[PDB]
Amino acid sequence: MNDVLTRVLEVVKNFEKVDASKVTPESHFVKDLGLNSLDVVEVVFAIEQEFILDIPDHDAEKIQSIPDAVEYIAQNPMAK
Repeated sequence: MNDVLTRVLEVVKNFEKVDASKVTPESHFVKDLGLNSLDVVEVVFAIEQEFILDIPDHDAEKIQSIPDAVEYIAQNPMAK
């Protein structure tokens, strides 16, 4: 599902989280340069808006990798 990566990726990239040019397939989030806590919550509220599913709670906390994040959610709407 490109729709998720397009808006989701652009959202964080333009949200002041990190340049997509620096984001790698194995690039780590907070660890490799994740987004602020309060920034992650707001963002989660964004994707959730166009994802028909919340990503907060331990669910969003158990996420450290950038790809693994959009991966689970991407499959959520792509085929729950």
